[PDB]
Amino acid sequence: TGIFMHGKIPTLKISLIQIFRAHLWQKIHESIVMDLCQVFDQELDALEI
RNA sequence: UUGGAACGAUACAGAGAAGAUUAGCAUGGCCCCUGCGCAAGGAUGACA
Repeated sequence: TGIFMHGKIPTLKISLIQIFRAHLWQKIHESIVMDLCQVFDQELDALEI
C-alpha cells in the first residue's frame, strides 16, 4: 500500500493489511486507469485526440 | 577470468484475520405407552 505507518501501531497495521488484501492498491489504480481510458476513448474525435 | 557480501540481496507470494468449522440420522440416559415372549402369582364367571 501507499499507507505510511507513523510508529508501530500493530493493531492498525493488521487492520490495514486486512483492508488492503489481495493487492487492492494496485487493483484500485488499474481500475481508475481503465476508467480514464474509457472516458478519454469515447471523446477522441471531439477533443482532437 | 577472479573476488565483496551471504543475520545480505533479489524472485515469488503476502489475510501478519480467526479457527479442530456443520448439517442429518442412529445410539446412550430418563419417563411413559403399545405389542409379543419368559418366569411365577392374583381376583373372578359357569347347569345336568
